Amino acid sequence: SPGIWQLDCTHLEGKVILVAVHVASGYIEAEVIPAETGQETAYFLLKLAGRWPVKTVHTDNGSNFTSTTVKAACWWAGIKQEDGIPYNPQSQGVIESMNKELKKIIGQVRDQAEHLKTAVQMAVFIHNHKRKGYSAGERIVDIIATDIQ
Amino acid sequence: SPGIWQLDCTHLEGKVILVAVHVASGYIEAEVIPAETGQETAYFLLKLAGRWPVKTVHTDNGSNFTSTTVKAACWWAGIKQEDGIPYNPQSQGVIESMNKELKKIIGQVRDQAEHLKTAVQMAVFIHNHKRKGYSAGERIVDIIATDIQ
Ligand SMILES: C=CCN(Cc1ccccc1C(=O)N[C@@H](CCC)c1ccc(OC)cc1)Cc1ccc2c(c1C(=O)O)OCO2
Ligand SMILES: C=CCN(Cc1ccccc1C(=O)N[C@@H](CCC)c1ccc(OC)cc1)Cc1ccc2c(c1C(=O)O)OCO2
Repeated sequence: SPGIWQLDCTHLEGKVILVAVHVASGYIEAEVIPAETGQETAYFLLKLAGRWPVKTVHTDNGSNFTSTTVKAACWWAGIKQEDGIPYNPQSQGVIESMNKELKKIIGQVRDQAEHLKTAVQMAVFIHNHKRKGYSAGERIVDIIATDIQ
Repeated sequence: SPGIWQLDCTHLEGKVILVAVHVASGYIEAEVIPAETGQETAYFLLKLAGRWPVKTVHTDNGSNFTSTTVKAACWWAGIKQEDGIPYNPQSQGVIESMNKELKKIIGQVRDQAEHLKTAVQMAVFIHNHKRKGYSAGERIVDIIATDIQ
């Protein structure tokens, strides 16, 4: 549970926003890329796993599950690469709702920056700090610290 | 102290590696940019503060301390922007040593990727996971979890 993350790819402004969600907390990291490719997804997972103890990643689609470059990055970084089949049907709903909430936040900040990437990092900040009471950033630290002890 | 980070800029391959160090743990995040500017440093701090609870940042030089774009990002993200004067002289030394260790790790991995940015994220991963017994990634989670509770 503490080490499981889900990839999610959504689109805005003709660009792709790649998101990693820590499933147990709802904490996210995200980036804007011009298109989803294996190399961009592999680089994103390398960043993520140097920053949090990523044990398992559920990939977002079959092309990133198949990609040799993504499998190579997961080898390099010690991540178990898994498919992202929603065996629990509640799961695609949770992801869908997250994409809608993120796009809502992006719209609320959009005029505060020229570049979409800046708006997306403002939305990551607001999402991770929102108290639901604990925020997702607090939840992820508590879960992982509890795992370490 | 759980919320204090130090900026650090080092150079390699004619490019700039911008590093944020969580001072109490030694955990780092880093990126490669073509040159240090206010806009790049501001964007880097916006990413960092969406991911960890960044209360104070000691800037790496006077140009980033003066920059109104950097001050604006620190406003946006709730960070107190401070100078980085090494009132404790041991601080100079610790940062210098870290830059030498990072460059050493980058050389150990450099042939495993074409682009310097990939080598620098491999180095961030090795640095944060190295046990010296706890790693810096474990220390930062413990410190922040202790602070939440
Ligand atoms: C002079 C800087 C260039 N722009 C100017 C701008 C252009 C259009 C609209 C608003 C603004 C504006 O000044 N907004 C303020 C917030 C106002 C409430 C703001 C300040 C610092 C900040 O730092 C992260 C983010 C936002 C901001 C910017 C900075 C760094 C970046 C960017 C961008 C970008 O515009 O996307 O892209 C990647 O690195
Ligand atoms: C076909 C992919 C392009 N290259 C090929 C390459 C070129 C030169 C030398 C080695 C290799 C090589 O295959 N290395 C393996 C490890 C071998 C032990 C590797 C695999 C996945 C990985 O994912 C993060 C990192 C490394 C890797 C790469 C991927 C994604 C990126 C990159 C780069 C880059 O080369 O910098 O830049 C930004 O996004």
